[PDB]
Amino acid sequence: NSVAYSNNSIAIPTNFTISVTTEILPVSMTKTSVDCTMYICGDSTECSNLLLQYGSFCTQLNRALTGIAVEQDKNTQEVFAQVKQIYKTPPIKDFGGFNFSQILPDPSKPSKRSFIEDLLFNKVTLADAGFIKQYGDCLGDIAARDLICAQKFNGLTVLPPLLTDEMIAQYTSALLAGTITSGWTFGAGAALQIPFAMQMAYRFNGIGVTQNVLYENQKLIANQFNSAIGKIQDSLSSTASALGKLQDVVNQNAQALNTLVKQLSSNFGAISSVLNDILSRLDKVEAEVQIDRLITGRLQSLQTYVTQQLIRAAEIRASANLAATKMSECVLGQSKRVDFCGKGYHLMSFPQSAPHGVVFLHVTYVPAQEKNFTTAPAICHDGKAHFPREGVFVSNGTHWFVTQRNFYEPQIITTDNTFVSGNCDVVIGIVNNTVYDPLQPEL
Amino acid sequence: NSVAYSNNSIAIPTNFTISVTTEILPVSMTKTSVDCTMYICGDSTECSNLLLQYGSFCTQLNRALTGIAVEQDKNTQEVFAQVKQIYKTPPIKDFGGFNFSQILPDPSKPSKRSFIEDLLFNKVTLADAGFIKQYGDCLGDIAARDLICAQKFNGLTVLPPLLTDEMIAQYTSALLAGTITSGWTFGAGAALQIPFAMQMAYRFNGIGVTQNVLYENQKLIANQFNSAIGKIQDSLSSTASALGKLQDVVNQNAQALNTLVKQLSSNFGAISSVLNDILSRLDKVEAEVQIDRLITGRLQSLQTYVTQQLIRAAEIRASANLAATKMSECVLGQSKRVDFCGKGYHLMSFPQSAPHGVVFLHVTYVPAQEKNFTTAPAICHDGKAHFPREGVFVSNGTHWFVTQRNFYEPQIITTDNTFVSGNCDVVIGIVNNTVYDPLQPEL
Amino acid sequence: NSVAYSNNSIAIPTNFTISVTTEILPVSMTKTSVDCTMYICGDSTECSNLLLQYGSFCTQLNRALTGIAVEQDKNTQEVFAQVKQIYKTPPIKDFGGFNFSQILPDPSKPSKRSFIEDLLFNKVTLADAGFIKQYGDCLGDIAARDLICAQKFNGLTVLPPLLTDEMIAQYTSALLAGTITSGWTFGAGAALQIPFAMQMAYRFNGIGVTQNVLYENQKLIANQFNSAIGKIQDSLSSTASALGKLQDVVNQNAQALNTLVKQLSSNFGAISSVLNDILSRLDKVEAEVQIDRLITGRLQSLQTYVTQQLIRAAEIRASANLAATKMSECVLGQSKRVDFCGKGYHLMSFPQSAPHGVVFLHVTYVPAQEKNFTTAPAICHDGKAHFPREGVFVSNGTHWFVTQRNFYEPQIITTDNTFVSGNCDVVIGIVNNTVYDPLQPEL
Ligand SMILES: *[C@@H]1O[C@H](CO)[C@@H](O)[C@H](O)[C@H]1NC(C)=O
Ligand SMILES: *[C@@H]1O[C@H](CO)[C@@H](O)[C@H](O)[C@H]1NC(C)=O
Ligand SMILES: *[C@@H]1O[C@H](CO)[C@@H](O)[C@H](O)[C@H]1NC(C)=O
Ligand SMILES: *[C@@H]1O[C@H](CO)[C@@H](O)[C@H](O)[C@H]1NC(C)=O
Ligand SMILES: *[C@@H]1O[C@H](CO)[C@@H](O)[C@H](O)[C@H]1NC(C)=O
Ligand SMILES: *[C@@H]1O[C@H](CO)[C@@H](O)[C@H](O)[C@H]1NC(C)=O
Ligand SMILES: *[C@@H]1O[C@H](CO)[C@@H](O)[C@H](O)[C@H]1NC(C)=O
Ligand SMILES: *[C@@H]1O[C@H](CO)[C@@H](O)[C@H](O)[C@H]1NC(C)=O
Ligand SMILES: *[C@@H]1O[C@H](CO)[C@@H](O)[C@H](O)[C@H]1NC(C)=O
Ligand SMILES: *[C@@H]1O[C@H](CO)[C@@H](O)[C@H](O)[C@H]1NC(C)=O
Ligand SMILES: *[C@@H]1O[C@H](CO)[C@@H](O)[C@H](O)[C@H]1NC(C)=O
Ligand SMILES: *[C@@H]1O[C@H](CO)[C@@H](O)[C@H](O)[C@H]1NC(C)=O
Ligand SMILES: *[C@@H]1O[C@H](CO)[C@@H](O)[C@H](O)[C@H]1NC(C)=O
Ligand SMILES: *[C@@H]1O[C@H](CO)[C@@H](O)[C@H](O)[C@H]1NC(C)=O
Ligand SMILES: *[C@@H]1O[C@H](CO)[C@@H](O)[C@H](O)[C@H]1NC(C)=O
Ligand SMILES: *[C@@H]1O[C@H](CO)[C@@H](O)[C@H](O)[C@H]1NC(C)=O
Ligand SMILES: *[C@@H]1O[C@H](CO)[C@@H](O)[C@H](O)[C@H]1NC(C)=O
Ligand SMILES: *[C@@H]1O[C@H](CO)[C@@H](O)[C@H](O)[C@H]1NC(C)=O
Repeated sequence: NSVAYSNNSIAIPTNFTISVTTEILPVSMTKTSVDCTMYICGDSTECSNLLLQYGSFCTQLNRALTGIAVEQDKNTQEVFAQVKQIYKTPPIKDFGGFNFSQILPDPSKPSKRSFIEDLLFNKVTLADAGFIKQYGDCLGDIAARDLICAQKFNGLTVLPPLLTDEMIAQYTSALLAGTITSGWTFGAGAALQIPFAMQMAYRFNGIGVTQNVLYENQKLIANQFNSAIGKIQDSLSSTASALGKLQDVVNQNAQALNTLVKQLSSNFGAISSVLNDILSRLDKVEAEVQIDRLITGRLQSLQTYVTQQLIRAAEIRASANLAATKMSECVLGQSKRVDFCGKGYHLMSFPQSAPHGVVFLHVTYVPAQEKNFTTAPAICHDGKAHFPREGVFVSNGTHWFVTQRNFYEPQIITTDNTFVSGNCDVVIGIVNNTVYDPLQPEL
Repeated sequence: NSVAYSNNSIAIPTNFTISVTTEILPVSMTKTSVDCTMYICGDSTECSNLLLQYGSFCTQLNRALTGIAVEQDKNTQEVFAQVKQIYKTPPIKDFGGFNFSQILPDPSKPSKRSFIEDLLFNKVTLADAGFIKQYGDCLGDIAARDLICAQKFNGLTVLPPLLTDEMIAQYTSALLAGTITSGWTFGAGAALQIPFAMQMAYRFNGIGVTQNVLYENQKLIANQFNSAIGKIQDSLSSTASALGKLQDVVNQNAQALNTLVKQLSSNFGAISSVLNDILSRLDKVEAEVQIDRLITGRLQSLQTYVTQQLIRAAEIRASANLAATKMSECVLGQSKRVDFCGKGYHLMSFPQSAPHGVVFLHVTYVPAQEKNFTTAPAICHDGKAHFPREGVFVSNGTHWFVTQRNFYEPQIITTDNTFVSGNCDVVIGIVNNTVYDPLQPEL
Repeated sequence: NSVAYSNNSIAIPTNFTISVTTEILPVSMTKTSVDCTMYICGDSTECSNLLLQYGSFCTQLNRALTGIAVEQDKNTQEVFAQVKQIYKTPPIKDFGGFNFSQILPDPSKPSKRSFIEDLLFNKVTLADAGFIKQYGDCLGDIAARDLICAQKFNGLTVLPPLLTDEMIAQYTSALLAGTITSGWTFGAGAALQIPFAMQMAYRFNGIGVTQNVLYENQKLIANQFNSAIGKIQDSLSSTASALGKLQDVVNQNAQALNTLVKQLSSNFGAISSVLNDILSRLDKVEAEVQIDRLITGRLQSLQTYVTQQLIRAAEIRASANLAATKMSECVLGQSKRVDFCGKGYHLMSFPQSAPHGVVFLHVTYVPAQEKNFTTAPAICHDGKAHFPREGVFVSNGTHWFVTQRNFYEPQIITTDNTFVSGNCDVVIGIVNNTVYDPLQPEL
């Protein structure tokens, strides 16, 4: 506000020089297209395959670059469909049909008491009726010690049936003596044959008791052998049956184990195949995500490029409007605007064609020599502050004149050159001068 | 079209007032940079690590914000490479080397017929030659019942060798009687010794047949014992061999089962490790995708911000062009345009520097009091419709004058103030007036 | 440069025609909002659920479309949080507690030497004392061949106790003869009883040796039976113990196998559940990535649409500024610009309201008939090259005049109509003419 009355210097030209100026204004823009495939993906196959799933955004970008507005609507052309091509998992069978059999888990608690008394079947054979060590040592080699040292039993008298040479000789001699005395004696002289019959009966009783002992021993051996053979047969049959049952159980367990091994191999193969497929899918997904990240980054870069191109197109349309108005105001007319039809005061302009632009040949005159003059916003001649019309107030140091800003022509301040505006109070900046008015035409 | 002759009121100013106006026009813009790391990721490490894979789009955004165009080319700087750091799967071994052995699967069908006839080896011993219950009950205690009740055989006569006291006494008495009668009789009186020899021979035959029976029984027992012992030895050896084979089979199966358990533990550990790695990778991928979604959203927001900044830069360049033309038309000249160098009719302007802008001090005069006047597009003075040049037609109610739109100065309609245009037929809006032309200069 | 003096033709109008022109200039824009949910997702639920994770970018887009700048700050509203809702893996138990027992793995190497000598326990019974085939064939049916063919032993004489009818008859006859001769002879006539006692003693010795052989055979059978029964009992007990131990081992192995099968089923079920969950998560991630790709593409399309809308808003603001300056220069004043307030030289303009725009009714006069004239940049009248001010130099073929570019009025070239500029050397294009200056006012 205070700079209004600061009597700033105004440059008023004095001389001019004709100058020719050439100006180029862009009107149209070269049609720029964008190939998103080559921009986002540089000679990459998987990149293009993944970009094919991003949609038809490149078509919208190209239509926006050509000058066609992008439509705002719903998804009547793009579908988020899925096919679910996932494979079915191989059947991992359950291990429930494997029943390993035992031998005697719980057979109603039989508890069979065998009680094999095979050791108790021993033959404790009874001895003989004697005459084994007593008679054998008492007789010796003397036949006279046969009758006087004859062994006996608990209620009988026994003698061994083994005779000797001297024994039978003495027996024959006694028999002959008895037979001789029987034919010559009437009393008891024939008693010599009594000991013969006595020892004969004793040997008979000995043979009988030995035969009885042997028969009892044979009966004992027979019954003991029968019982032992029966028990051995029973034990062997039971052992064979138990061994057969155990062998059947072992064979069943072995078959079940073979089947289990086969099913286990099948299940492990299925699990391995599933794991391999899962790992392949994981690797594919990781690679696809790592590619999509860079795809998104390059899409942001391409969107920035498209924004730049659209802003450039808008600026070129503005420059085309400027070229049209410059044509209308410089070629079809003489503009009074300063530094519009070139640089200076316009005289005449000529248009020239150009690729994507218009060339203007501006013929104007520039101020050769300029002089600074002290100016004021208004003067005051006894009130009624006057401001200049079609020109500015110019002072050379002592006098004030009115002239236009293009050329210096000092003219006296008259009423026909200025306009009154109120009084000299509101107008900031007041100088006192005299407004003459001759109005005297000559000739 | 019909509004042309609607005699619309035009505001013609009458008085003016000097006014000073200040205008600020932006020329340059403060250099704005974008830090994508801090904008997309607010103090987040994994966000920045994932953004590092999106590429160098931030460089292109900053270059676009600085005024450098984004290049449209292929991918000569970004590669979609991969290293495939996936680990190798632990070997899940197959269960094919486990062959559980059986005992007798198919040994060419031996079918060994044992036929153990151990029960048939019983000793059915034959009885004696009698004299066990018949002779024992017939004899009793009377020696006279020995010869008259003597038992016999099928073709012989047998007697037990067991004698008695009265029996041997009677035998001795008969022998003595026979020996006595032999020495006194010449005929058959010596027949008393016949029954003695008869019973002696009978006892001898009895001893012989008992010895034969015992010998046959001993032979039977011997052969039966030999056969039974042979069969028992065979059965025991076969049972021991079968038990040893079964024990070897069980031991082999147990070793195979231990090996199977070890291999099964190894395979399950490998599968568990693979599953843990797969789960970790899945969690990582899910987290990365969830982060990348918000990263893409914030990238869209940042792209919108960059678009706004670029449009603001374009508008500021347009405002700089406007400031340049305003400088040229207001400071270097006095513009005749209304409300361009401020607000009103321009007199003088002064430039002032400012940060990122130019300040203009416009000195102009605004219309103080305005008056509405009825105007017409053209008049008609006996044909040859006249339209005003350097001014408009203004009527105060009865008379029509010519004046400029900035100040009210009624002037008479003359030929030097108007221009003829055809006739009064095509021009829409026709009023009849008189175009005077004194052309009389005084003094 | 060379086209300046090319005497190009300038079109100077001669007649005019009043024309009314209507112009529409957009000022404001209809408030456009963007619904990202319906644009990116067309009637899709999972698409909207996934877009909800992209953030509040739609709010920023709408605020930018409304005219509010997008803020550039850190992430004080969006968090990249995670909850880690991953399930815990079912415990895959290890197979370490399964200890399959053997029978005799390494029991300090007992190596028990059984050495069952059951075959060596045979009864090789000794024969009798003869008289089985020799005496039986030598005796026959003649009692006389009994004493003369009597068998003997190695040191004794034995005879079988089996007599015959003729044998006992001859014995009785010899005994009777001896008893008769004993009573009538004094010498050795009683020797007839010697062979009787001899054969009696021989039969006694035979019975004795047969009894001894039978007793020895019974002792042999007894000891052999005892030893064989002991060995058989030992073997049976050992076999039963080994069979019981093997049965216990088989039962333990079967129980361990059942437990192993149960644990294996549990582990396989756990692995199957884990694999199913992993497959479900993989399918979900794949579908989500395939949706996010198209979401990103449509987001790029929407960003392009927003950029277009913002550029249109900027252009509409520029058109509003143009409408304001056209209002100020055509309605509030008469502009001297050609083809600015319509098409032609402006006379008066009238404003009319319109939805989102201002309608201008421009009243102007267009050049009816135009004539081409040869123009020059400057003339030369004895040096001091003159260029026209407020008009251009126009020649009709022989004479040069000064006139304005809007109407054809030939005026004589005077000093008050031209300006001197240096000399006729620098000014490109020089023509020689005469600059008159009458300055003679009449009347
Ligand atoms: C006004 O005039 C004074 C007197 O010489 C001078 O000092 C001052 O600089 C002038 N103001 C301008 C040129 O703005
Ligand atoms: C095996 O079979 C037996 C009888 O056939 C039955 O009692 C048992 O429950 C079964 N065990 C299994 C695991 O099927
Ligand atoms: C007029 O004033 C300007 C203001 O800086 C100055 O640059 C110029 O040299 C001055 N001209 C003369 C002739 O003094
Ligand atoms: C200013 O112009 C007047 C008018 O011609 C003249 O008399 C005077 O000498 C000039 N110079 C000064 C310093 O006043
Ligand atoms: C306003 O204009 C009228 C027109 O004649 C004039 O008489 C009057 O003095 C003016 N007033 C001011 C304050 O300029
Ligand atoms: C102009 O004249 C008035 C009237 O006397 C006076 O008040 C004022 O100070 C004068 N101004 C100048 C600059 O001489
Ligand atoms: C034209 O003049 C008539 C007569 O008073 C008036 O009613 C009408 O409003 C005028 N038309 C305008 C001012 O546009
Ligand atoms: C086991 O071995 C036997 C003979 O050694 C053979 O016949 C059989 O096919 C084998 N079984 C397996 C499953 O290898
Ligand atoms: C001139 O006409 C305009 C049109 O609305 C009106 O606003 C204004 O008040 C009028 N002025 C006079 C002095 O009648
Ligand atoms: C209009 O102007 C004329 C010309 O001076 C004048 O005679 C007349 O009184 C004014 N007013 C009317 C209503 O005509
Ligand atoms: C066209 O201009 C010529 C120039 O003298 C004039 O004679 C003629 O009447 C004009 N015609 C029209 C229709 O304005
Ligand atoms: C002007 O005069 C002509 C010639 O008689 C006549 O036809 C026309 O109606 C008049 N117009 C007016 C507005 O008086
Ligand atoms: C200049 O005048 C010559 C002479 O007729 C003519 O051939 C040439 O075309 C003119 N140059 C123009 C019209 O630019
Ligand atoms: C099984 O147990 C035995 C003794 O109880 C031991 O020596 C052996 O190492 C064990 N084996 C396993 C695999 O635990
Ligand atoms: C004036 O020159 C232009 C330039 O091509 C031409 O189109 C037009 O017809 C010419 N007019 C006359 C009247 O020769
Ligand atoms: C050109 O204008 C002059 C000046 O009136 C005139 O004498 C002449 O006949 C016109 N035509 C030519 C061809 O000079
Ligand atoms: C510059 O202007 C002065 C002002 O009188 C004049 O005398 C001189 O001749 C001019 N010089 C040129 C080269 O125009
Ligand atoms: C103009 O006159 C000068 C002075 O004699 C002469 O040198 C020049 O050639 C003339 N130019 C023309 C176009 O006649």
